[PDB]
This record gives sequence, structure tokens and C-alpha cells, in this order.
Amino acid sequence: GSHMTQQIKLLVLNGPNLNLLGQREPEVYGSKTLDDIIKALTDEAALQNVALSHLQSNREYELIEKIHDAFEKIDFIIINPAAFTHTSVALRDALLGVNIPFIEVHLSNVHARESFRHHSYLSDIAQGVICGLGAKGYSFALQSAIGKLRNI
Amino acid sequence: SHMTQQIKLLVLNGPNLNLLGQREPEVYGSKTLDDIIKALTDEAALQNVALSHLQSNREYELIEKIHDAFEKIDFIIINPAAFTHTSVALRDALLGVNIPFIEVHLSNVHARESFRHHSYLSDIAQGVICGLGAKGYSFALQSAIGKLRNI
Amino acid sequence: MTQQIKLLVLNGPNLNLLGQREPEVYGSKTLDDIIKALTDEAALQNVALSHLQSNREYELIEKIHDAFEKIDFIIINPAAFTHTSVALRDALLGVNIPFIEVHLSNVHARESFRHHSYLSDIAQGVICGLGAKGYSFALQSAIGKLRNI
Amino acid sequence: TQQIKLLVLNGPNLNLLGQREPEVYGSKTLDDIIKALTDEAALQNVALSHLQSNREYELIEKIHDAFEKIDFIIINPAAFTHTSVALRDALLGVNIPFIEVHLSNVHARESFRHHSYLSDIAQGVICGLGAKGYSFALQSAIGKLRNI
Amino acid sequence: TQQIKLLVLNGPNLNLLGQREPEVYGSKTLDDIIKALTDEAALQNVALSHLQSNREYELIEKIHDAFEKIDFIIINPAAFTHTSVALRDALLGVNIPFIEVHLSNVHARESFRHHSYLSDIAQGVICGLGAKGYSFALQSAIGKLRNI
Amino acid sequence: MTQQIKLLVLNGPNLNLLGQREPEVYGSKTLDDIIKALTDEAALQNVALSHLQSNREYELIEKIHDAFEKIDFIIINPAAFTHTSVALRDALLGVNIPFIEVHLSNVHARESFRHHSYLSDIAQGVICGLGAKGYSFALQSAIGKLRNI
Amino acid sequence: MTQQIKLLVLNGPNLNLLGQREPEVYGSKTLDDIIKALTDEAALQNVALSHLQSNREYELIEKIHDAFEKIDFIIINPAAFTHTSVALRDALLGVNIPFIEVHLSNVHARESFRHHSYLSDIAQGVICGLGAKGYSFALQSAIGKLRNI
Amino acid sequence: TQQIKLLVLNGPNLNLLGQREPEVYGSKTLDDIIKALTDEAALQNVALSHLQSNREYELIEKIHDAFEKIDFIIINPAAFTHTSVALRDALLGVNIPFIEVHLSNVHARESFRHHSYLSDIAQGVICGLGAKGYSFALQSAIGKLRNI
Amino acid sequence: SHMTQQIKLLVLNGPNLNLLGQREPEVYGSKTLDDIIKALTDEAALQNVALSHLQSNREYELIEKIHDAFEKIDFIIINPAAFTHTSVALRDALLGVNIPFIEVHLSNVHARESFRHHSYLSDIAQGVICGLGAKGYSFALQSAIGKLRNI
Amino acid sequence: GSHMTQQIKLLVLNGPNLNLLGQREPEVYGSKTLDDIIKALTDEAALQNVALSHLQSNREYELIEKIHDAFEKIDFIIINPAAFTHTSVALRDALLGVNIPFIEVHLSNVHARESFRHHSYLSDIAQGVICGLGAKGYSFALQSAIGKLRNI
Amino acid sequence: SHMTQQIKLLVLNGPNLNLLGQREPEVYGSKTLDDIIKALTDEAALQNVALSHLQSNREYELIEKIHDAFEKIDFIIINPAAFTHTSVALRDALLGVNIPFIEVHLSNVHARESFRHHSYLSDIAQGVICGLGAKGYSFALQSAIGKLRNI
Amino acid sequence: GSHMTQQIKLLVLNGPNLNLLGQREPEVYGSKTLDDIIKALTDEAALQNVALSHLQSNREYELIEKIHDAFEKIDFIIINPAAFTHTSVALRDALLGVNIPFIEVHLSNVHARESFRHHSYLSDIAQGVICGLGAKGYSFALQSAIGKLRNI
Repeated sequence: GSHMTQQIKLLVLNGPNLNLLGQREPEVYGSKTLDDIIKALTDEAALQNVALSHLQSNREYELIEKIHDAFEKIDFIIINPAAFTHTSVALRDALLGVNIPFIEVHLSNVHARESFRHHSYLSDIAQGVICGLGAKGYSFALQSAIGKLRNI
Repeated sequence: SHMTQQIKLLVLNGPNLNLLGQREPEVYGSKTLDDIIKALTDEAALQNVALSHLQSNREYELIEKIHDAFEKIDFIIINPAAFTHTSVALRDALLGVNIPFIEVHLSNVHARESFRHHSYLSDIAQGVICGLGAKGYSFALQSAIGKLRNI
Repeated sequence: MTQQIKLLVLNGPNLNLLGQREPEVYGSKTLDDIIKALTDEAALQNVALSHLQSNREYELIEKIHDAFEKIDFIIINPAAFTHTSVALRDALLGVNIPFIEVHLSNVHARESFRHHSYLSDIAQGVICGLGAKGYSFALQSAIGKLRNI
Repeated sequence: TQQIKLLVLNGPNLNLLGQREPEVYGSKTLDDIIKALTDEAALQNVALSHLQSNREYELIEKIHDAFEKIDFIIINPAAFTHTSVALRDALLGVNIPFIEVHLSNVHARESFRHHSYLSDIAQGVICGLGAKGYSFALQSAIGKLRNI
Repeated sequence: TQQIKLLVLNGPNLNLLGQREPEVYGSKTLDDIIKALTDEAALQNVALSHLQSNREYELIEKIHDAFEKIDFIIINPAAFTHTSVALRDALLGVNIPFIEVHLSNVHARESFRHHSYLSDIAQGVICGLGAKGYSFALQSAIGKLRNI
Repeated sequence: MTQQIKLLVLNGPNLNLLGQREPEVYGSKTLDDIIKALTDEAALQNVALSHLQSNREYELIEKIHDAFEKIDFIIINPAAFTHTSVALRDALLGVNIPFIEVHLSNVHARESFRHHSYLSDIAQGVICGLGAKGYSFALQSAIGKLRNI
Repeated sequence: MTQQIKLLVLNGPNLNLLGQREPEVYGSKTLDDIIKALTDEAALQNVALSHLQSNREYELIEKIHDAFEKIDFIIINPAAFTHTSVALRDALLGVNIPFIEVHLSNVHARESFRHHSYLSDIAQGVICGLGAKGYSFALQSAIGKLRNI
Repeated sequence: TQQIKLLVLNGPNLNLLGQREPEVYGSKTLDDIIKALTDEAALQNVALSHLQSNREYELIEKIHDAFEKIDFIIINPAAFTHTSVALRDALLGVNIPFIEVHLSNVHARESFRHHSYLSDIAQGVICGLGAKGYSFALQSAIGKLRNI
Repeated sequence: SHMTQQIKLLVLNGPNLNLLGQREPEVYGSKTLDDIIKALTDEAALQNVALSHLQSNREYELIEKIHDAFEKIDFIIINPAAFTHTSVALRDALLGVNIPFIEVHLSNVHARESFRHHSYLSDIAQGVICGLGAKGYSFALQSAIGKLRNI
Repeated sequence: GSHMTQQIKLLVLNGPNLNLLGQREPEVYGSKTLDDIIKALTDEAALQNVALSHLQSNREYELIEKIHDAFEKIDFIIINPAAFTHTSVALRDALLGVNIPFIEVHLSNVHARESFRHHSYLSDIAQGVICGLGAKGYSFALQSAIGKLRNI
Repeated sequence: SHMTQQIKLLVLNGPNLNLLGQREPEVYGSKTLDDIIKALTDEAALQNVALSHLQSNREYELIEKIHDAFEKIDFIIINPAAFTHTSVALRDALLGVNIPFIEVHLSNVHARESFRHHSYLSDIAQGVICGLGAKGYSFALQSAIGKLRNI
Repeated sequence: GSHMTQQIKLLVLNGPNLNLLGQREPEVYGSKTLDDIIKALTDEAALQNVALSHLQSNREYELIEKIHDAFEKIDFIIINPAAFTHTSVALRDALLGVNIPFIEVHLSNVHARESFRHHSYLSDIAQGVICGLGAKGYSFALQSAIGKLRNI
């Protein structure tokens, strides 16, 4: 209604092995890169007055240090921790320590894979979780974050 | 679109979701399952998606609706609510008719009691959305369109 | 003229069989005899008791939905649905009417799957193994909570 | 011999047999099975009745209605094997002997399917022999009731 | 009717009732409860005796002393429910029927509290109904002993 | 003149004791009576049945090895080796002859270690608790699979 | 004139009840009869036997403390404290006197919580299910270890 | 008194006793033990026979051959305690009472060794008392059979 | 201090700690529980902390001492020894009187048998010290002073 | 008694997220930084002829490499591994490999938090463990190390 | 070598390995246990290793061969096949004669069913090789020579 | 037979703490370094027309990034993940993502140590596993890789 939203500052964090997307047998498994996904997500965010920053890393410390740098500069996090979902208590405690709401995203439906993959050190503290929807899960998390911060 | 083929989508809601918006609206929120399915119907009709909906406290009525969907429906969105944790019969219904589905939960089950972590559906769903509220239905609808139209 | 308590008694599956197989071997008492006796005891205390027994999970859930802002208290013997119905747990949490859980038999003396309840942890309390007087104890207990004696 | 009264109960999803990819998974319906089983029973002075249902309550209430009408039950509870304590308590409460049948080998599928709320109180269990499991259960019931 | 001899046993920490933040948690003592229960018993020709103790041995030796003096036991073993096999073996050894009572709903507290070394051999169990649980157990004992 | 089926029946330990302890208390029937009856029923269907019972794990394994390209189907009551012999599981997987598993008693009603089988998951199916007719049902079932009726 | 062995026999809770409920139904024998018999058998072997039975956990612990450098060997039937007393385990480890654990009944045939002992793993050994002769076997065994025959 | 017929069965690896580092672990053989036990039995009009074997089948078939020849069995099944359901079913099937003996304290070794397929159906179990465990089991069998 | 308020501190020791220093002093050490409580009393008296102590092999004597501490004691230091693993009644005593405590163990329980990893007290203690020997009591005392004097 | 102690070389290692101390709602949760704690610990150590070195890190490799560099240069370690307690077998094997005694310290009482936090890949090999005492747990570990190395 | 001392090595193979190369050679491979032991004998004889071999479906024949190895054999290579998961008696045979061994499996058990992850032998073996095929025997032989000749 | 093998490109990866080999009480536990082992393995490989590259690291990201760089440049991996066997799902998913066959090697017999060490996030996907054979396990993995790639 008759009022203007301030700019959301949103940080997207991607865990290990997601830099491989689009590279192995592109003709067999798909040609789309993490870069094509972040670029399309950045454009979708900027239409809605969301300023999107992104880090992908194989290095657990680079995600943790980015979350610590987020304190008082970021309103929301979207994170696909990939394999760190199952193993990083450090990341859990980084997100609890800076107290920024987040949504957890997985490309694949982890509930269909090995049974170790069913357990997350993040899901219980996340505002919510999206699994198995491919790249569009990032766009759903973005739509969800805007809704919760603008109460719309 | 007098562009695309009509998708036939079935939305199924499990027990107790009929209570949404009823108790202490001023404390827990005002929105009804009706309001959610009306808004989702409007979103689907703009994309040439024909939405039909059943909520029920009766296990049997969800299973028989899944049976009746065979060769009529392209995709299912289901919030089974408590039946996620208990209904092998709903799992066997979805496997027997072999229509792809997405499982939706309004609340974040991973933050509630630990029995709620277990689903007889998650492992066979094309994917799962938890904790995003009513918009989880609209994400599942956008996902189904994406998969069926390759877009 | 304390206020009239509106109390709902819910019985789960198979309790309709009470008293009916080898009555002279296992006891004579029907669910009917129990609910009649309980209704009379309630009416002496200005408690309006209504009752549904069912083998249909949906009928217990729908009755709990319909109880919202009509009922002060529930006494429930869910029988076998104690062990399996998350949906009934979510119905009682969703309408937020206090209840007590009753079992005629001592479940802790029977097969070990019977030890787990999807209700015991949200009940105001639990009575097991005292037979039909368990309903009468739940009734006395509900009057106590509601009349703050 | 005395006419045996036999009740066959079939649980959820079994109405789907024959219907999806008939050319790939079999063309045979629950109907074809129960017709053949009724004929086999009538040759042995066994009066067979049947109920299939997706509704737990219809199976429970049929077991209640069976008390002092039925000598034996054959039941394929399908998914309810794994979840319905209420059916277990219905069969215990009416105290009719029964046999449990499954068309598929459940031990070869997901490991939740290994647990039954019925197997321990059944006279017997037949898994994985397809529709002939029903006919085995019928021959077994006749044998126990006619001591043969 | 014959005079019933009833023994009430209360386990550790129950002497604390009424004492900490009386205005916040209730002002009612174990004393108030046992006085009221003795009066209720005497109206029904039930001779009630009581022992509360923080000492496991005093409860065990009281159960031994009960043999051929007592018709029924009501016991709130408090924390000993979860830990005392010795009390289980004392009640089995004297073979007096008993009912187990807890003031609070143990199923709503930490999950170690869900296990009892007594629940399976008790005639019955009452949890979470506060002090009236004692009076229910008394009415139940009278009913079984006087067949009413 | 359907083709002659070559069927091997294998019995595990302790089944040699059948009918022998308190015959007038537990039943009269020996393993011998069962195998004779089964052989006759097989011969009516142009099924050539051969049988080995043994308390020796090795003799069951070596008989399954020797069955390779001589036998169309196995009926096996492994008795106590159901719970403990991985080696028999690997023998039936190694020769890749289909089998059905039979138990005279309902194992699911007995001690809870008896619920687990190193065979049930690779069997074409399983029969429990119907006594000696279980062998005759397995035979009828094998003819059905092999003659595609 | 081998050396005099000082042997302490410790009995746990509820063993005072032996022989006393339905003596003509369950057996006549008291703990007293057992300890008298055992004392006589010990005195024939120049074994000085002392005995404490108790329902008090503390009295068994304090007796084990007092045994330090007075006692060569302990025979203990901890009865129900086998399953629950870490403190008794730590008392026997703290004084480092060898013991044997005795149970009259076969605990492995009873409820499955009775299978676990906080003592069996540090005992020199364990006797179950042979009734009162188990004490006499423990005594013969302790003489054997101490007299190296 | 009547002559008792007693069978002693010893499981795998027990033929090794006395043989490796005799000066370090003991010089005593299974032979020395069974000779001493035969002498002790003959003084009490107990006719003792023995079989030790590394072969599961020889123990099972000896238990079958014992039916209506033997009053009592003493068995040290050694490793077969933990693995042979077949031996459990052989002793149940012939219904001869037995006692289980182990030379070592199994509760002090690896935790798989805590489980037995025999302990629950044995008359009794003796662990960790070395060769005298055999002589205790013999005295126990005589006591039960001669009511003494 | 004719500076600070006196803290009233209760030190409770569980079963078998009376044996300290008794068996093979030349092998396992010479120090008695007496020597430890004397040194800890001297340390507390310099800080205007009144220390009272009970060791016992009797469960009941620890529980009744906790009861008697209500409205007399500001803090408890407790080495429950074996009763850590077994006494729900001691847990319910400390929760009923609601005096803050610190749990101390002389040995490192995490390096002994695995049953010793489990405590009916650790989750309610203000904190836990294991494996530091007798000085663990003096650390618990320094911690209690820190918490109660805000220093 | 009538003899002088050599200088102890003591290394304090702090794991992930402990750099956040003092930063979030200081007015609500406390204003004290890891730096104020290490500074006060350094002063307390230097009074007793203990030379204290310190590394805090979000990066698992920096703790491991510091433990390897400690070999033959450090007499004792005090470590608060924070979330790495629950997940780093690498750190366990670094401390076993250099064979320097250590004490494990947690600020919070982990036994009161989620149940995953009850399990440590370190506690069983530690000389001892201190949980829930706040910053003073470091000073207790230091007093304990001096006692064990000087047999006082 | 008229250089080194002869090593006496016993190779033991468990049940069902006699089937190697028999069923669908054109699908699953042509190699027999015979071919493997002949090639391994040739490899051992070039290194002054005397190889003797027993395969058996009989548990007892492996145990009695281990008994007979005492003071005759320097090392054992054993592929127990299914008996890895079930034979406490084979474990107790190897511990009683106290000859060092290496456990070999042709297939990668960690990739098959989860009961196959558990061994009553692995924890006492000097080491374990899985999943490398027939060459696993030749690696175990090279390892035994390395350990016994310090090379 | 009458035909020439192309050059195998083989990558050896060593996890944390393996740089410590040969350094602690060499007189008690052995004097051999990871370097002496890689040097002898390189020589054995080069005799058989195998070009061997090696990275050892305490840093999980350096192993992951090396596996990603291996894609389309390496035919086979030999990896001793050391303690990362028990904890790194990231490494599992790096090896699945580049789809290069590997063999897992441990110096020690992990089945004889603590029971946590019995579980690997790698063993199930490995072509095979070698434990407890010391340094020669690397040479066995190398002989095994040549055999599988040359069908010899």
C-alpha cells in the first residue's frame, strides 16, 4: 500500500562442489553453470530493490568469515551449503552468532539419496528449506525473503 | 496462453489444515486455507494451469482422489500434514499412479519434535518445501510449470 | 449454580466390542453401560457429557474440530490410535482444549510398541489399567481443574 | 463336511492391479483374482466373501461384523500392515484365526516394509507368490478347519 | 465389609511440596495431602498408613514389613521409578497389588522420565492429576478389593 | 508333455527330529512322511524332486553348488541357518537358481532374533506357519512360475 | 596348616525374603539356612566366613571399605543392585579384593534389563541359575584361586 | 541311586588348551580336564561321555543321538555361543536340561561376547572359573537329578 | 573482606571418595579427601567464603543435606562420583531447592568406560570440571565467587 | 621448595566464532572480547613464568598447522575448539601426533544445549575438560597446567 | 634366494570362491580360483616363499587347518568370504595360534549390503585389502614378505 | 601383447597429519617421511609409464580444489584422506563430481583403533581400499590402478 520499501541487502552463500555445475558431460547432465544461476538471480532480485551479493567456496572458512562480515550489513541469507549441511557445526554457530535469518536450498532432493544426507546441522534453525527444485529453489528463497521482510 | 498446453494440477491438503485462521486470528494470523487456494488458483489460471483442490481429515478421501487422478492429472502438490509421518498407504497411492509430486509444509518441521523429521513421502517427491508459509504452494506451482514446460 | 461444564468423551477403535466376547469369561460390561453410568455421574455435578466412540479416525478428528468453543474438556481413550495417530495429536493441539487420556488395561504390561503415545505428552494426564473407573477419575479430575478445588 | 464361511479382506491400493501399463506390469485385476478364488472356494463347499478398501474403518467394521458369522479370514492389508494397530486389535478382539498374504516379496523392498502389526498373531504369512498366495491361504484354512 | 489395610509410600523429594515459592508453585504440602487422604480412607473403613522417604532402604524394608499385614499399596516412587530395580523386586517378592501415582505428567518432561521399573507390574498408573491421583488410587483399590 | 521340472528341496538343521519327541503330544508326522508325500505330488506334475536334509552347513552349500545347470528351482527350509548363514545366501546368489523359503512354524510369533533372515530378501517368496502344506504350496508356486500359468 | 582364608559373603536386597512366601509352594530354604550351611563348609576348609545381607546400598559399600586389608576374597549376590549400582562397582575396584558374582536364578531367562551388570566384567567370574549351591561353588573356586590348586 | 548318564560337549578351539606358551598361559590340556572330570563323575555313579569338536554338525548330531540316552548335558560351546542358533534348536528339540560353562570371564572381553544363543534356555551358566567350572556343573546336575 | 558479603558454599562428595590416599599411597598418591577439604577451606576463608562439607556413601544423606541447604546456602560444589550416572533423585533434589551448582570430577570420565560419559547432573549444573584433580574444587570455588560477586 | 622452575611455553588455541565475543547486543549479552580475555590470561601467565602464545581461527587448517609447529617448542596446550570439538578428527590426530598434553575449555555448558553437542573428538584424550565457567575456564586450565608441569 | 630364509605362507579361501569363473564367464569373467592360486604360487616361489593353499565351504576345515599351522607357518593370507561376517570360531582360531594374517576380499564389501560392513576378523588382521580383485592376494604376499624380511 | 599403452596420469592425495611421518621419536616409531614414500612411489610409477603428481595437505579445500583441477587431466586417484575419511562429505562429493576412479589407502589398520574410525564417507565409492599395510599400500594401489586401466 501507499508506502516504499527500503532496499534489502541479501547474501547468497554456496558451498563446495557447486562450481562444477554445467561442466561434466553437459550434453548428458545439463549445461547451466552456477554463474548463469547467480546472474539470473541477481537480475530477479534487482527488479524488487534487493541488492544481492554472492560467494561460492570449497573453503569452509571463507563461508564462515563472509557470515561474520555480514553482521549489521545484510538482512537475509540464502545458503546452499552442499555437503557442509551434513558436517559443519561451525557454519551453524556462525549463523546463530550473527543472528541473520536464512533459508537453506538444495538443488537435488537429498531425501532420495544416501541416508546420511537426511541430517542437517542447519535445517532446524533455518526459516525454511527447499530441496529438489533445481536452480529455481534460489528464486523461491528470494521471493520468500522479500515476503517476510516486507510482510507481503 | 493460446501459446502453451494446459497443465492439470491436483493440490491435496491433509488433516487439520481446515483450522487455518480459526483460533486466535489476532495471535496466530488471519489467513484461511480458502484464501490460500483462491490466490493459488488465480496464480495458476494466469499460467494456463487448471488447479483442482481437495483438503480432508479422511485418509481414504486423499487416497481415492489420487486413484481418480490417474491419466487425468499432470502433477500433484501435496501438504499431507500429520499423514507425512504415518501414511504408507498415501506413499503407495502416489507410487501406484506414478504422477510426479511436490511435498509442501507451511511450518519448519525440522524445528519441531523429532518424530516430525521422518516422511513416508519425501524420498519419492520431486522435491520438498518446508517453513515458507502459504507461498510454499506458489513455489511448488512455479516448479511444476518449470518441469513440465522445460522453462 | 457453579457453571455447567460441557465435557466430550471420545473412544477409539474396538471399544465397541467390550463385554461381547465370552461375556461369562471376560466380564459383562459394555461401552454403553460405561457411558450411561458416566453420564449419570456427570449430571449430578452439572456436567453435560457428550460421547462419540468410533473405529473411524476421521470421525474423532472432525468431532474435535466441531468441539472448538463448545467444549470445556475432553476425556479420550484413543485405544490403538494412541500409538499411530499424529493427526489426532494435531487436532487436539489445533483446538487447544485440555484433555486426559484413559486406557482400561495397563498398556505398560503388554507388547512394547504399546508403551509409546502420540498423545501422553500433551495430555493434562494419563490413567491406565484401572478399567472403567478410569473414566470416572478423569471426570472427577476435569471438574477439579475447571472448578479450581 | 460343514460349509466354511471365509472372509477375504484387501487393503489399500490393491484396486489398482492390472491398470497402469497393463502390457508392462500384468493385465490381471483384483477382480480376476477374487472371481477365480470364489470359484475355487465353491468347489470345496467354502462360502467366500470379499471386501477391498482404501478405508481403514471399512476393514475394521467388517471384522466386527464377522464375529460369530465367519470361520476364517484371509487378509492382504497392503500398506496397513505397517501402520494399523487398530486392525491388529480388531482381529484380536473378534478372535477369528487369519492368514496374512502379500503379492510381492516385501523383504526385497524398503526396510520399513519388513515390520507388520499382524504377522505375529496370524496363523501364517505368505509373501511374494503373487495371486496364488490367496489360493494357498484358502487351502491352508480348509486344512486347519477340516483337520486334513 | 472387612477393614482394608492400605499402605501409601512416597519417594524422594516429595517432602519439598509447598515449600519453595509457595505463592508461585502452590502452598499445599505432602502433609495436607496425606491428612486429607487419611480422612477420605477412614470414611470407607480403610486404615491408611504412610511413609515418605529420601532413603531407598526405608521404602524396601517397609514393603517387607507389609507382607501379610497390608491388602494394597499406593506408591509414588518419584525419581526411584526410573532407577530402583530393588523396589521392583521388593514388590514382586511380597506380591501385594499396587498402583503407581505421579503428581506431574512425566511424559511431558525429559525423555528419561518415560521409563519405569514399576509401571509394568502395577495394577495401574496415574500421571499428572496432582494430589487427586492419590484419592483415585484409593477409590480404585477399594473397588478391586470389594469387587465394586 | 510340458517339460520335466528338476526341483531340489533342501531342509536345514533339526528338521530330522520332526514327529519323534512325544509323538502323541506334538504330532506324529516325520520329515520322511513329508518328503514322501511331496515326491508323489511332484511326480503327478512331471516334477522330478530331489531332497537333502542336513545339520551340516557345508552339505547344503555343496548341494547348491552341484545344482548349477541341473536344477530349475529350489524349495528351502533353512531352519536355524536362516538367521546365521551368509554363506548359504552367497551360495544361492552364486548359482542364481530361484528359490522359495518355507518355515513350518510362524517365526514372527517366536523370539525376536528369529524375525531376521539372510535369505528372505533374495527368495522369490516366503511361506511361514502353515506347517507341512507350506512345502506343497512352494511346489505349486514353482510350477506356476516355470509353466507361466 | 595352609593359611586361614578370610572370606566375606555379601547379599543384596530382597534375599532376606527367601523361603518365606508360600514356603510349601516355592521352597522352604531361608538365607539363614544357606549362610549356616556355607559357614560349616568353609570352617571344614580353614575359611573364616563373614556375611552381611542388606537392602541398604550404603551398608554393602561401607562393608567393602571396612574389608580392605582384612579380607582375602568376596562372594557377592548383589541381587537387583547388579543392574543399578555403579557405586558398588567403584567400591570393589577401590579396595581391589577379588570377587565372584552369584545369582540364584538364571537372570538371562528373565526380563532383558536383567542381562546387564555393573559388576560381571570386573568379577573373577559369575555363577547364575544353580540356586544355593552357587555360593558353595564360589567358595570352592575362591579356595582354588587362593591355594593355587 | 540310579546311574546318571551325562554328556560333556566342548566347542571349537578348546583342543588348543595347554599348547601355546605352556610356561606363560598354563600347561593344562582339555585332556587333563576331561580325565579329572571322568574320575570325579565315576566316584558319584555318573557315567560321563565327552565330545570336543571344531565342527558344528558333530555337536548338533551328538545332541540328536543323546535323546533318550542322556539325563544331562554340560556344554562349553566356546565361540558357537555367540553364533549357533542351530545348537540352540538342537537342545530345545531334544529337551535335555543343560548347563553352560566358559573358562574365561566373557563379560571382561569384547562386547560381542556378552550375547549367547544358549544362556536363556540353560539351567545355569558358569563363567570365568577355569576348569573347575566343569566340576561345578557336574555337582549341580547331580543335585538337580538326585534332589539334593 | 570487611568489604564483601559472606558466601555460604556447600561442598558435597559422593561414594568411595573417602578411599582417597588409602590404597598403595606409594603407587597412586598420598592425598586424602581430608587434606583436599582443609586446603579448600583455607582458600575459601581468605575470600570470605564459609565452606561446609559432607562426603557420604549414602545417597539419602546427600539428598537430605541438599534439602537442609534451602535458604541457607548460596552455591554448591558437588563431586557425586558414581551417583552422577545413576541418581535421578539427586538431580530432583538440586532442581527442587534451586541452588546453583558446579559438578567436579577428579578423573577424566571421558577416557574411562563409556557408561561414565552419561550424567543425570551435567545438563543442569552451571558447569562441569573433569580430570584436573583436587584443584578442580578450587576452580569451582573461584567460579562461584566470580558468579556471585560479578567479578 | 629451595629450587627454580623453568619457563613453561604454553599455546592457547581458539576455534571458530569465538572472534564474535563482545560484538552482538553487548548491552544484552556482554561486552567482553576474546582479546580482553587473552590479554588478561597473558598477564596472569607471565606472573608465573609462563610464556603464552595464542591463535584464534575460523580455519581448521590454521589450528592444525599451529599444533604441528608446536612440536618441541610448546609444553602445554589449552584449546577451546568451539564447534570443531564435534566434527574435527583432524585436530584430534594433530594433538595425538605431536603428543603435547592439553586441556579442553568451553565457555558455555555444552551439556545444557543440543544433544549433538554432548560428543567430543577431543575430551577422551584431554588431560581434562572445563565447561560452562565463562572466561575464567581459561585461567583454571592455566593454573592446572602449571600445577601438572611443576608437580605443585 | 640362496640369500634369504624361506617364508612358509598359508592362503585360506572361504565358501563359494570355488565358483569363480563358472557362471556366465562371457558376462562376469573367465578366471578361476585355480588360475589365481597358480599365478600366486609362481610369484611366491620367485621370492623364496613356500605357499600352501586350502579353499573350503566347510568352516571346520579352515579352523583345523589354522590349528595344524601352529609352529609350521610364518604368515596367513585369508579371504574368509561370507565367514568374515559370521565366524567368531575362525577369529578364535587365529587368535589361539597367534600367526599374523592379512584379510583379502576380491569385491568392495563397503559398496554391497550393510551387513557386509562388519568383520569378526578385520580388527585383529595386520591389514585388510578389499575390491582390488585377484591382485589383492599378490599385494598381501608382497606385504607379508616386507614385514617378515624388514624390507 | 604386441601393443603400446598410453601414459597414465595418476594423482596421489594425502590428508592431514601425514606430513608428521618420520618426525616424532624416529628412534622409537620409525624414521621414514612422507617425502621418502612419495619419491619411491614416483620412481616405481615412472618405470611403468605412469606420470604421478602428489599433494599432501592439512587443508580440506586444497584437496577438494586439486580434485576439481584433475577433471579431464587425470586417469586415476590414490588417496589417503587420513582423518578426513571420517568427516568430509565434501571430498566424497568432489570425487563423485569429477567421476575419476580412486583407491583409498590407510597406513594403519583403522579397524583395530577407535570404533569411530570404522566409518568412511569414501570407502563405498572407492574402487577398493587398503588398510594397515604401511607405505607399501601406496605401491599396491598404484599396481592396481595400472592393472585396471591397462586391463592387465
